[PDB]
Amino acid sequence: ASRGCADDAGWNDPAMPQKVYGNTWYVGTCGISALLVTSDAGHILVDAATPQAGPQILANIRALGFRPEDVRAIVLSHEHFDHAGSLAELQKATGAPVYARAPAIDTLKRGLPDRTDPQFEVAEPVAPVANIVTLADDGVVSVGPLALTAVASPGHTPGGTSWTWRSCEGDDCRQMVYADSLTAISDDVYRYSDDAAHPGYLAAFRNTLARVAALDCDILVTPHPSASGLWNRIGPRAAAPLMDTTACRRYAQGARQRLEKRLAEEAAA
Amino acid sequence: ASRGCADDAGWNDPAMPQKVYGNTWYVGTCGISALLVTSDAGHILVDAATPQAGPQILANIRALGFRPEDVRAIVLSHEHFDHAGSLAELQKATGAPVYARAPAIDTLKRGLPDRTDPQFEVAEPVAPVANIVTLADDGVVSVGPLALTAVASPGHTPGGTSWTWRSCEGDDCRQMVYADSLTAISDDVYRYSDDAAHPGYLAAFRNTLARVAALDCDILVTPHPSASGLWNRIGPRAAAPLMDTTACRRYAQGARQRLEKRLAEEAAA
Ligand SMILES: [Zn+2]
Ligand SMILES: [Zn+2]
Ligand SMILES: [Zn+2]
Ligand SMILES: [Zn+2]
Ligand SMILES: [Zn+2]
Ligand SMILES: [Zn+2]
Repeated sequence: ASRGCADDAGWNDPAMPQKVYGNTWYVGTCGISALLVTSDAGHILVDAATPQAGPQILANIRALGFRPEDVRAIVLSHEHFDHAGSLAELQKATGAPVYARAPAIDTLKRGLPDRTDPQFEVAEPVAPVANIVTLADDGVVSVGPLALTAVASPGHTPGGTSWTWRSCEGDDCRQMVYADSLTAISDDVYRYSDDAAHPGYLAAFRNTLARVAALDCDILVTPHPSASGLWNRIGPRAAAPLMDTTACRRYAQGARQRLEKRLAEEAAA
Repeated sequence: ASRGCADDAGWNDPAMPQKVYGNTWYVGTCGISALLVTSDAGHILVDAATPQAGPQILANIRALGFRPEDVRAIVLSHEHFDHAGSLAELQKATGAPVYARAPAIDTLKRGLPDRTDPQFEVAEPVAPVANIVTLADDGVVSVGPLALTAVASPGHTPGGTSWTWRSCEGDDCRQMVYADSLTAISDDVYRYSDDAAHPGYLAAFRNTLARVAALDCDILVTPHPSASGLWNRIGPRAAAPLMDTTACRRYAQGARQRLEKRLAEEAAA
């Protein structure tokens, strides 16, 4: 029997790919999520993990008996190197356009963010993405019978996006939520509380927390799987249920408390 | 132990009032639904059953320890005498406005429908409603923390409306759906297939079936409780689960099949 993943697992430590629910499959690493949403008309790939994880994600798609060339759309949580890192490599293997919101596009085109990113100074360089479709803030990415809806989730980054869709096992159909990172982390310089440096940014982070808290949410997954206890719910170490309709609420409420603690830290220093 | 209700129960046969889920309570009869949605800021009453059921609904509210005078809004599924029959009586006891969609207002004001109602010729007279608020087709009725959303559901009548809201037991919160009647029943004269007599009516009935099928639906209740198997899910005869996320879909699909059978009957006669 396999050991499964730790919650402190390296971003590049391999994970056994596997079904999450229905036609939603996990194809990331122990430390970083990536999902494959499948149909007989083509698939949607969710995220690209790190710049080092591209070959793992492709091997994982194949391990499940799907072909990367059948992916017709790639979507992104947020424009940090640990989620966007292998996008260009994945676009080459799949031929699929990458969908992102307007505030993420320059970063995806440069392969590096600008000062609007809380983590600007600690960014790692990644390959520019050649073909990006700018998606509206509640736009829908459609491939055959698949429909993934964007939920704008700025705060951890300007371009952050959560995603929601329905997956079914027979007639038991569940609202999947891939909620973006909500951690109020930064480089050594950035101050969430300095509104004059980025007017409205922190308010929009608060708005994001409220929006994510309100989603219809049967099964939550997050870009860092440990942020939603993923490995306590699927795989060899699972001991809590996969489905928990309170998960988005609790995720957002925990992130609010942590955001407020970040504000207190900034006040003190 | 009480016997509970039959599925063929008389519209006026009394039912023991009881909790459905959380702050949603059943206060109707064995044959006809009525619901009370409660808060410490006031309540919302859903439906009025028959012209004979008013005293039962008031006694049932009191049986649960709520005061009719604390109801701040009354909402309606549809303008037939078996659901709207005690509205005026209930408005007097509660002081609450009644909310209905535009196509139901004349009927509520007359106490009788016109030929737009498939069942026009078999209507029974009821008391006119004095104070009606015309509600927009996706409007929300708000009382304190309560929020009931209207889902326009024409077909069985022009004014038909389904209702949805959230009820919680602790942190386990469920999307309640009071889906309107979807039966393609009529008096002896009406023909759903005679579009020239009512242009677009049947198409809108089909649109309603699709809309109801698509609702997020954890617990379904219907104006005739047997149409959703209510008494197989709550009360003394319960043997199936209260929560079934497939219920709206199955309800609407069964109604589509029955609508199509009505069309075949009309073709044959
Ligand atoms: Zn990040
Ligand atoms: Zn990350
Ligand atoms: Zn749900
Ligand atoms: Zn009716
Ligand atoms: Zn009826
Ligand atoms: Zn649901």
